[PDB]
Amino acid sequence: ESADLRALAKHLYDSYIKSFPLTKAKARAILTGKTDKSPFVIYDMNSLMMEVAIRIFQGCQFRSVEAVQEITEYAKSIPGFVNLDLNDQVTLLKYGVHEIIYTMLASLMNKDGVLISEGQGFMTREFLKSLRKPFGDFMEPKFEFAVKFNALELDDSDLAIFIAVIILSGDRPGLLNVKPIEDIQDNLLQALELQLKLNHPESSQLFAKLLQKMTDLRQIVTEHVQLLQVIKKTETHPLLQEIY
Amino acid sequence: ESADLRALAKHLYDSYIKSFPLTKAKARAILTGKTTDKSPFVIYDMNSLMMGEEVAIRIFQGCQFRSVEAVQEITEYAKSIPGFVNLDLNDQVTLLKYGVHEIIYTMLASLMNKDGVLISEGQGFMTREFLKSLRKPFGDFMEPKFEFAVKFNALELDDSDLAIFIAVIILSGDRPGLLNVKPIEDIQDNLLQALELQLKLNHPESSQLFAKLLQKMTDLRQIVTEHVQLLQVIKKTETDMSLHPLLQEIYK
Ligand SMILES: CCCCCCOc1ccc(C(=O)N[C@H](C(=O)O)C(C)C)cc1
Repeated sequence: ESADLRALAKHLYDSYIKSFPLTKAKARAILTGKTDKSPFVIYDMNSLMMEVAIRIFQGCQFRSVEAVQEITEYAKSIPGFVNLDLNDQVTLLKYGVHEIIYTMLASLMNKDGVLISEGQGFMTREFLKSLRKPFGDFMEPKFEFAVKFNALELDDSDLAIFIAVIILSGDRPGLLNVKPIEDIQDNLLQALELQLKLNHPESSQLFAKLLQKMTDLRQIVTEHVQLLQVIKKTETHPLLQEIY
Repeated sequence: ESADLRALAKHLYDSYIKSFPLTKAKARAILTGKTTDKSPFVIYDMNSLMMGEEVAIRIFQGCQFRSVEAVQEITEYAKSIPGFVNLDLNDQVTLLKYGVHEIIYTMLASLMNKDGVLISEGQGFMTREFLKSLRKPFGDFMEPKFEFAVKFNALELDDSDLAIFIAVIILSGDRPGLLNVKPIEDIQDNLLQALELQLKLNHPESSQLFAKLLQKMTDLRQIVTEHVQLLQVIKKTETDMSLHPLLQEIYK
């Protein structure tokens, strides 16, 4: 029934808006859209100031922890999610949040850099590439993914449903009851397909193209966690370890 | 029009049957009760292994050979995909380089069940437990392929579905280093329309099978990525082990 599918779409859109402060629509206005208060631009060490690589890294960590809580709130609004086994809800968020972070990060990126701090700042791609060894390879693969992903020209109403699809995967390790998860994801996939078909009537197979982006996305996450483990041999703040 | 898409699907199934000597139909026939006109000989230990005729490397070289053959069969198939041989020659190479192992592991699932895998064009059957028990790191080689295959075969796809899916894999366009992405995209969009119709027609009760199948491309990518890491280990522990130049060229 096309009626519960669009009820589902609107529901997810509304809660996406509620949960995530900076929407793609707003970010685009600030980015390549040329809006009311341009972002402060960080393009070098001097602009940054107004111990670099580490403090940038730690700032990204702070932001990612905030993002985990926004994503968590959003997840609990996906119909059926809270009714799942509690351990499974934890497992889904645990393995899903990285994929979602980089997906949503794309909304704040163009080929030349990324919005930071509620959209108040813009950090250039080239500046990020110029960071001391380990740290300069951090964001580059995320930029490469973002350019490809942004070529799809999704809006927030599309992204809301896609994010929900990622969360309800089914193949996360250690899941206790895979069936209701895949049943919910089947429904979200139906709602996503219909959404892209209505929202983007002239973009053939947009649904298929979007699902294929998950392949690059998961590689990116795998490579990132690999990198994350290498900085445990670079610099090796009490209660702070624990927070992160 | 739906009709053009059916004709494309028929052409691809046809080319598939002509390119790949052991179909899923035949493999499932061998694996199940079924056709007991050609029951396979089963390899589950060393002694049965020599009846069928180091132990771990010999099997690995046997498997390298099957890889180089599979690259040929896949290349012959790729040529049948409408538009493929018209592409920039460099992009033909790139598509094959990145597509070949994702296809090999897709098709390998057709030859597997939870218990083992068909070998030697279906004349033999090698146990999953036997493979797992191989020395060193050779025992870790096939196990994630089995894990994928038991999940992949739960989609209950047949050869007519697989023919189009395998073409979609080849014509990716998010492949690294492609010169002209647009014509590749146009071909894949046709192939995807063809695949979506095929699944809706062949599996009308199977909800969102199309999406579920596309999601499996994530599993394939991860299998390849892990398999490459395992090979880098093998070549450094066994300095006397030889990898085929074709395969070396595919890997980076
Ligand atoms: C497309 C036809 C599929 C034939 C299936 C062959 O079964 C295989 C299963 C595994 C492998 C495999 O991992 N080969 C490796 C590779 O090519 O990197 C190594 C052994 C050469 C090769 C073949």
